[PDB]
Amino acid sequence: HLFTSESVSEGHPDKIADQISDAVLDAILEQDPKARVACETYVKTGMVLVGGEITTSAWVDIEEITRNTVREIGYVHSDMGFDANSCAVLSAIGKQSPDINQGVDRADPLEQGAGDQGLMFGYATNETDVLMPAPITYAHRLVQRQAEVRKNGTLPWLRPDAKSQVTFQYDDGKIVGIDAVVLSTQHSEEIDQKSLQEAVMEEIIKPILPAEWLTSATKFFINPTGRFVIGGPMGDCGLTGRKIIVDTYGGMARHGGGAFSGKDPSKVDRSAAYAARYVAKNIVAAGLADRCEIQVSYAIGVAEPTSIMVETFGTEKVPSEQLTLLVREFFDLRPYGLIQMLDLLHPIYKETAAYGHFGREHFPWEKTDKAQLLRDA
Amino acid sequence: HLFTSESVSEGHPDKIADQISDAVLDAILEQDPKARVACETYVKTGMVLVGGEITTSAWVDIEEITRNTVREIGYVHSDMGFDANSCAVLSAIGKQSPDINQGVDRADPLEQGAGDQGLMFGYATNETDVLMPAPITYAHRLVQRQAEVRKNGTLPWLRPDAKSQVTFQYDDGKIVGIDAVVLSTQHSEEIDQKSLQEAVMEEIIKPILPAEWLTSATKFFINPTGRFVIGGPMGDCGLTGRKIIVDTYGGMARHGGGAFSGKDPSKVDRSAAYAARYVAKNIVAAGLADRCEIQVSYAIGVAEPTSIMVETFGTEKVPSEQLTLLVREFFDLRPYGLIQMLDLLHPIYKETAAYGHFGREHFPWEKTDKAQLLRDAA
Amino acid sequence: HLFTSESVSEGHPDKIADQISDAVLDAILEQDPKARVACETYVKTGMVLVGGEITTSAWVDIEEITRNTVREIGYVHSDMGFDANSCAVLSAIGKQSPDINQGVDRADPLEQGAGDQGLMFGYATNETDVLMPAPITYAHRLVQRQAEVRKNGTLPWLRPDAKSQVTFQYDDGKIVGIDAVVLSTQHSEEIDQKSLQEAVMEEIIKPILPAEWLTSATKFFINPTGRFVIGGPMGDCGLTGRKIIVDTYGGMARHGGGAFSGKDPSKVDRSAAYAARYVAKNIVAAGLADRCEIQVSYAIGVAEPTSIMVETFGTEKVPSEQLTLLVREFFDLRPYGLIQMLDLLHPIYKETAAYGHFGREHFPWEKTDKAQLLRDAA
Amino acid sequence: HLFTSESVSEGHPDKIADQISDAVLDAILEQDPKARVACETYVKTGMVLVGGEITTSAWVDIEEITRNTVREIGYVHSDMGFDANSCAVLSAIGKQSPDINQGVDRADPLEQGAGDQGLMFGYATNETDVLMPAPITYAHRLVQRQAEVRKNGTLPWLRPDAKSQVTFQYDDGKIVGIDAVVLSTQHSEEIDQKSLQEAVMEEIIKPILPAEWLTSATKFFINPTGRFVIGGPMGDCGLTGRKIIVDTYGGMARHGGGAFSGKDPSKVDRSAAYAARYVAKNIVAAGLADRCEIQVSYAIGVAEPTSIMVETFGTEKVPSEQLTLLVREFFDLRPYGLIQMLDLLHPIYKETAAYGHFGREHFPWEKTDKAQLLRDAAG
Ligand SMILES: C[S@+](CC[C@H](N)C(=O)[O-])C[C@H]1O[C@@H](n2cnc3c(N)ncnc32)[C@H](O)[C@@H]1O
Ligand SMILES: C[S@+](CC[C@H](N)C(=O)[O-])C[C@H]1O[C@@H](n2cnc3c(N)ncnc32)[C@H](O)[C@@H]1O
Ligand SMILES: C[S@+](CC[C@H](N)C(=O)[O-])C[C@H]1O[C@@H](n2cnc3c(N)ncnc32)[C@H](O)[C@@H]1O
Ligand SMILES: C[S@+](CC[C@H](N)C(=O)[O-])C[C@H]1O[C@@H](n2cnc3c(N)ncnc32)[C@H](O)[C@@H]1O
Ligand SMILES: C[S@+](CC[C@H](N)C(=O)[O-])C[C@H]1O[C@@H](n2cnc3c(N)ncnc32)[C@H](O)[C@@H]1O
Ligand SMILES: C[S@+](CC[C@H](N)C(=O)[O-])C[C@H]1O[C@@H](n2cnc3c(N)ncnc32)[C@H](O)[C@@H]1O
Ligand SMILES: [K+]
Ligand SMILES: [K+]
Ligand SMILES: [K+]
Ligand SMILES: [K+]
Ligand SMILES: [Mg+2]
Ligand SMILES: [Mg+2]
Ligand SMILES: [Mg+2]
Ligand SMILES: [Mg+2]
Ligand SMILES: [Mg+2]
Ligand SMILES: [Mg+2]
Ligand SMILES: [Mg+2]
Ligand SMILES: [Mg+2]
Repeated sequence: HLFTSESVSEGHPDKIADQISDAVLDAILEQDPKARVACETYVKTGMVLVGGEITTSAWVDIEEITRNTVREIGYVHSDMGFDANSCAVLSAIGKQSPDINQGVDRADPLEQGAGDQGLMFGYATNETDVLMPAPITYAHRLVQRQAEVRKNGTLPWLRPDAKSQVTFQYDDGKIVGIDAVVLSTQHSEEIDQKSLQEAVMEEIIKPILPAEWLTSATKFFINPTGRFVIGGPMGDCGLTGRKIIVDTYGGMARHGGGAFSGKDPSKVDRSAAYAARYVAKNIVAAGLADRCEIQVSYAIGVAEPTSIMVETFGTEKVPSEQLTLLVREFFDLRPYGLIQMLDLLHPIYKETAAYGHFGREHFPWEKTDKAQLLRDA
Repeated sequence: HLFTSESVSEGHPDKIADQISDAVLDAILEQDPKARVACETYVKTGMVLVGGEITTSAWVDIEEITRNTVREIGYVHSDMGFDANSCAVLSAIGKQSPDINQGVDRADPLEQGAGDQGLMFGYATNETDVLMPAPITYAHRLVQRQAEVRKNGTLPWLRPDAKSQVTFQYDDGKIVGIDAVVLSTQHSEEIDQKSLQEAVMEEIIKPILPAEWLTSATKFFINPTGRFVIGGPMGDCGLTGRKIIVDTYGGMARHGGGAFSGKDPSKVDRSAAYAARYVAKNIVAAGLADRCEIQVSYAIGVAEPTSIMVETFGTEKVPSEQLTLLVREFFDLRPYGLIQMLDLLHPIYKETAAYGHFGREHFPWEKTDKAQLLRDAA
Repeated sequence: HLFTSESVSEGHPDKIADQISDAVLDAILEQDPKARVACETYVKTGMVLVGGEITTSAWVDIEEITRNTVREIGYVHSDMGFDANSCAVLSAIGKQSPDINQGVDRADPLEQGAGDQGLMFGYATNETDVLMPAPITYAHRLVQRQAEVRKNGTLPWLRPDAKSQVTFQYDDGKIVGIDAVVLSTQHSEEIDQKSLQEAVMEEIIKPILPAEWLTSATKFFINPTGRFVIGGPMGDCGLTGRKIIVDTYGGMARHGGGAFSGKDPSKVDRSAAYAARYVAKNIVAAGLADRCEIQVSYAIGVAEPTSIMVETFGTEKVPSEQLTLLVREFFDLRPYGLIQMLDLLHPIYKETAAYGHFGREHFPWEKTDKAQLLRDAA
Repeated sequence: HLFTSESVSEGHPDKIADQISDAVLDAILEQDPKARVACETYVKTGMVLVGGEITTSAWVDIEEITRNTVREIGYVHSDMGFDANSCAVLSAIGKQSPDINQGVDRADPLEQGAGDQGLMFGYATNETDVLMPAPITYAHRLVQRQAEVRKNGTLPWLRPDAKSQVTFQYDDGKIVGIDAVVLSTQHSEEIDQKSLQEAVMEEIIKPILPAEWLTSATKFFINPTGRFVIGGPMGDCGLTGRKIIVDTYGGMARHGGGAFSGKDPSKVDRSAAYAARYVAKNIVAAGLADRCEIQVSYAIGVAEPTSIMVETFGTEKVPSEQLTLLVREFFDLRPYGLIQMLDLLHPIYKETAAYGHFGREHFPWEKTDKAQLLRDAAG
């Protein structure tokens, strides 16, 4: 069978919004680790609207945070369709509803109730070194490489907006090759399409995709519209939380529907999904399964989860029901437990808002620190 | 194992946005079936912002469409925190990028290119009469029931914002029961929690959930914060395309990340996901599989898909690669082919923007009209 | 001849905007008296947009200030068309341009430059005890009376939005009577027009206007479209700085065009118009003229005014050249000096933003503490 | 004595707002001459918000009108701080309240009610050929000149945002000279202050201001903070109706407070101020006074003005009681009549939204076609 996963650069309008949302979250947490933040960002031709519900003792400069974020992304001139230095920054930030907060923050700190209801999924598969699905990891690297080539001036005619897509060929449940690649990138008007296609293939795609998976029958589509000068917020509206699949496992695993960026750890949409990646990775790391997918769910203002489910796809190396009640022993999945487990009350979330929340070494939910102590029990 | 799906009422802030987006799409398509529409809606305390990229010959009243939509949902008074008749309606609507239209609308009509790149999933499972996963269909019915009991005045203290969550117990791959239920609903200040919990238990949950699946160990969580007076856009920002899982299969199937509402059929994020539901359902209806999950993908401005994948979870009733072989013969999955297959150039999409896009008889992608022809060529 | 002036209530949309701008200003100055503030507010159905240029070390809660200000005004329910508790509050506040600031905050505070170029008028007349023109005085009193009988419950069907207008008859420079009165007020649907008109007459108009100026020839126009249920920002957009004649002299005197509200005192549009009122009032209180109009002008970044003019309409008691010299001697009109002269670096401005900036004698620019000095020096 | 007036260029943010509001009005009136339009515009860094109350059968492209208007003004690049092609255009346009409209559009068109209450002034003076005060005339000419030499490429480092101010010396009611001139203009970073100041002197100030009014005593203030690179909406919020003295008589005459731009002629704030200029100009052109100030006032939903006043500052050549009678005999100041008198139901307003509503004699309220009639009836 064929399988396909996509990713987007830091300049894609939805990722701009995600990044602004987590930039504001970060600034707040630097001052107020216990702040309640639900930051939703809307980006369109000429304007950033930052809104949502925040309850904090912190004082942050929404305008300067936003301009700085768009500046680092690279939109700094009207020729690119968007300029960090001259766009509108609007705030529509209110307070968190008192009807919600009475369910989260309560008497005993360890009794903290879930921020909301909802379902979250985690996933891990041994087919890569970082225990991630291959299609989404190489999609991320393709767009991450585009931004690095753009920023270090190797291809100065590049623009921030870009998307990648890769369609892998599988057999025996293992990678055979790559049947199709797509790399669409915004560009200045100076460069013709033929020069751009060759530069993308040589400088973007070949350094990232192992040539074994590439054949003469491997199909390539580079700016297949034939022109990508208009881009960023000018050609497409950007919204926080509209890339939740490229944020996670590229469609290789199911999703509960919860967005990540702009949300402080009290939101189980984020903190549970990180903890679900945490256990599913460790479970694989201990060789107890080849592939593992966890589903947890919560009720509003209720500490204990309402559902836990371990799925091994017929690859378990110990009975599945032993695997389930071992998750329950070595991981605390109540809201207060998620935050303690992963050391989450820190400004570490802007770095997550582009190129995937999962599969990066240093994230606390990526550490394989309980791998050994899984076997022993 | 236990599996959990959720859904939200038409009054949930994200669904308000989805509904406004598709309400605008509908008005446009009624005048201009060929319009290019990408309508993104942002709703917060006191305001609706309608934005996006539209290229159309149609003239529509964004303000009145929006107020009328919020009216029908039920926010018609400041006591509820939001009033269709006095909120701000802002428009930030631009034109579609010329660099994209040159890849969609090109030369031959049947050589039309995909609206974007992306991946889309479809799904069907025989475990319900409408071939949908059970958790998401009963989730949808719980909030759909909440809106109907609110609107016909049986529980007049109900307010439009509501959510449901059901935890099903599976084993043998079959439904054992329901281990947990959640029904959070916005309410007037008149009624206390005990009275509300009883009324929700009696008028909401019991008429909808088969009593067999309820035991006495079945947990019930009703307004578990203890108060749900503040609600709608006042308590929670609402955005178009932020309920893509409750829009589809409640997490039972994978998702490609594409939102549906506010998008005209030239966006493969919508029309392909509808066509993948179409083929995955008809495949099950022909008895060729018990459960079937389809993945297709496209490259922007390219007619033919870049990937097709039929996954039957080991429940196939014919060889797997003959099942992929037949999808490619009796279904045209190029952009123009999707639209012809399902007759999508019609104002039918507002009805989809709440209570699921899948599992409702009348949608063109729910017809079981190729079921027999798939068993023939099998 | 006939002369007409108008005023508007604290609930008129433009005055809502002025009051929010100056509420924000006051909140900042309480923490940072030397803040640079140019706060512009836009109010329309369902939303308040607070924008402008602010450089300050203060932190103020724009949302809470706005809601509290709109609450005090009385818009607290969707039936009124606007609700302080559920409207959107958006911010678009930037920083003051450093290109402007280097001209204002120079190294030497004594050389503080004018915050902009421009011209400003001050006026006084011994026609009333507070040395204001009579038409604007009584126009303010009518809308202040409307607000009082609304707020104290006398006429609870009144809504916050209202306007007044009075046409006076003059003969040989003296008021002889009132020729026409207009009073428009928003109201609930519960009251019919004829009953409203009688109540406005008895409770608003007759207690405020002197009876000896009202005759059988006086025309009274009360809600003369026949209906005023829709009002506030729903019926009419409100913007800061769009009531500058109501704010000053009601058309009796000239105006240089600069708005007041939302501006810190380094904006000479505000501080130099207060100073010009101060010198005009003190000239008339000193008995040196019956009527006095002062023009002053500035260049941005320059301390010394570009012009000063004293106009007394033939009423002067000492030569006009003497009066102009007395103004130079007794008043500092450089920005540093006038801010110190009037003690302007305090949170005193929200109070000015409805019912007129002049004629209320606890304002520092209304003190006549230089009148005896001027009478002596002349 | 000294008297001062100011003006602003088409690129000043308040004037950007006035021009967008009147461009919207014109686009609507081209399709629907009887539309009810109250279009209010707010411009700040990166965004234009077009709002207000409009009832019309026209459809106009608000975005395209806004972008085209800002392009014509000259903000077309982020280096300038504002870009017509990449700024946000938001709409918050509602409908006119039917409670207002039932008072305006009554069954009998002759009984058309005033769009609001309010007071309006008109003014004329034989100080200049167009019968306007000299200070606002020359202040307008300075910023018009700034825009001209920016636009024709003479001084290409000029940017659109600019302001002027002139202080005239009067002696016995005549201009004797100019005491001070202010000219502030946004500019690119490529030019230094002293070079800019000399270029502004030579190319903007000296070709416009009479040389006999400029002496060694005249003070010249050119970009007196020392830098004006940040400008336009980035430096200063723009709002419709925040230049109403620049729009009219530069402070020489009184004002009733109503803004002009974005309003259709049923708003007497605009149409009755145009009418008041028309009757004042015709009185002075008829030779019946040297300067003349008219006040008119209305009640909302009422056709007959609540007051009319004729002030001639002692310069009248016939009794002031007779002048007021001539005004009532020769001018119709009811809303129906004044809209007919000045033929106001046409897309003519965008042109008014910068460089002043008065003094430009192709406008219909600038015609002196009643002066000879007034001259006859007075004797
Ligand atoms: C703009 S498209 C979606 C279609 C759009 N909403 C419309 O109005 O039709 C979404 C993404 O595709 C990318 N994109 C935009 N223009 C493109 C072009 N000419 N070629 C390839 N990719 C493009 C951008 O990263 C953009 O965010
Ligand atoms: C708690 S959530 C998201 C968290 C929120 N953004 C915050 O500020 O923390 C809000 C959503 O859940 C529902 N909700 C809001 N308040 C609720 C309450 N007291 N009890 C149960 N559900 C509530 C509403 O449908 C609303 O859309
Ligand atoms: C909150 S900060 C002051 C913090 C700063 N570190 C200090 O104390 O000097 C004030 C700046 O942020 C901007 N600002 C935006 N919103 C503001 C708000 N509600 N209150 C105060 N300043 C605001 C203004 O441009 C203002 O100059
Ligand atoms: C609404 S009117 C201005 C014209 C209006 N914007 C339109 O669309 O025609 C301006 C002010 O007049 C007052 N007003 C509103 N409705 C009124 C009514 N029905 N009768 C009398 N005055 C009214 C309110 O104070 C309002 O702010
Ligand atoms: C009614 S018109 C469309 C004309 C239509 N044929 C009719 O007669 O009803 C559009 C209405 O929506 C509002 N509107 C919003 N945006 C508009 C726009 N760009 N152009 C004209 N009207 C607009 C106005 O209140 C206007 O009355
Ligand atoms: C920006 S200033 C007014 C006060 C300003 N809002 C503040 O924050 O202090 C008003 C007008 O003066 C002009 N202006 C802006 N910057 C200027 C500068 N550096 N020098 C001279 N004039 C300037 C522009 O026409 C601007 O619209
Ligand atoms: K208005
Ligand atoms: K006078
Ligand atoms: K300003
Ligand atoms: K005069
Ligand atoms: Mg998107
Ligand atoms: Mg969610
Ligand atoms: Mg949401
Ligand atoms: Mg998508
Ligand atoms: Mg107004
Ligand atoms: Mg000013
Ligand atoms: Mg201004
Ligand atoms: Mg007015």
